[PDB]
Amino acid sequence: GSVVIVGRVVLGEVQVLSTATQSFLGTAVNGVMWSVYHGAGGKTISGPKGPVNQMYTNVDQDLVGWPAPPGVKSLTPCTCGASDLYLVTRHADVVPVRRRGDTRGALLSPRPISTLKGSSGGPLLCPMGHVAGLFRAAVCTRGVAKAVDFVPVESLETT
Ligand SMILES: CC(C)(C)[C@@H]1NC(=O)O[C@@H]2CCC[C@H]2OC/C=C/C(F)(F)c2nc3ccccc3nc2O[C@@H]2C[C@@H](C(=O)N[C@]3(C(=O)NS(=O)(=O)C4(C)CC4)C[C@H]3C(F)F)N(C2)C1=O
Ligand SMILES: [Zn+2]
Repeated sequence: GSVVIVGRVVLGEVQVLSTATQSFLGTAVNGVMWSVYHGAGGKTISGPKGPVNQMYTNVDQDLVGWPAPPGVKSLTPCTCGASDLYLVTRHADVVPVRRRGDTRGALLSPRPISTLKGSSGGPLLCPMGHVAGLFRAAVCTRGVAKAVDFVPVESLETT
């Protein structure tokens, strides 16, 4: 009934989040751990200090957020306007992406969908290591990922 922190990806650190049936990622920005609604639902984030309710919940945008747990450092938002980005997966893979719009990025080389599965909520990073977006969905054809869809970092604000 809650989301648990089961691991992390060391870049800053991306959180590996899991429910009873699904595992995905969480990215802390502006004091908030952001993730995807299709993974966490409206569930709380659990831990030794007790469950903590989501402070942001947007079903339409597939975006949820909790107050950053103690110790979860926030990543710096990208302000350099880069279009050459890097998707960080739950396996610590860093996949180059060319931004082609406000929420879309093309992959330089198609990757099987199985290799991106479970990395929703992970960050897209600019060449400076700053978070430009948050992995939400993949453009899939013949089971091969050719592009990604992400929540822009600008939408990851407190209010
Ligand atoms: C074909 C496909 C790849 C399955 C699918 N593509 C797709 O739909 O592309 C279209 C065209 C371009 C953008 C997108 O427009 C529709 C928007 C979908 C959405 F994302 F906004 C979304 N909003 C929701 C809001 C509320 C409740 C449920 C929602 N469900 C959604 O979408 C669903 C979920 C999302 C997903 O699987 N994301 C990833 C992932 O890893 N998840 S996960 O960790 O393993 C896991 C399931 C444990 C949590 C990162 C991609 C990985 F697999 F590469 N989906 C389906 C897809 O990506
Ligand atoms: Zn940047």
